[PDB]
Amino acid sequence: SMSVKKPKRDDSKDLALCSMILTEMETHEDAWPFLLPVNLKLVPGYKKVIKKPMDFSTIREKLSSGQYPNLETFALDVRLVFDNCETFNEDDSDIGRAGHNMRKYFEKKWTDTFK
Repeated sequence: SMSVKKPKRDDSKDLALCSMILTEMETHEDAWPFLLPVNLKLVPGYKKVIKKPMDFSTIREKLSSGQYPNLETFALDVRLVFDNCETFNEDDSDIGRAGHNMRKYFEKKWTDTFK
């Protein structure tokens, strides 16, 4: 509350650390469904169904331009990528499995770097 603060967690490396994580996601062999925005002209149903599209290259551009106010808003957008994937793709598909695998890969890196 006013004039009552918890001890200051050092957040000075968060930017760099989220950038490293994103690099590691980008270079994963199962990243290919997530690297670029889904083409809304060429994928029937996507524009209507997925209200907030998100992909790795869009997170990179947001990150590099100071559009994440803190590391939680960064995690929210990564999770959005996987939640979108789950909404549109059957679990038993290459893309569906890719999203599961990447969500796991991310959640571990996230816990290991910050928790």
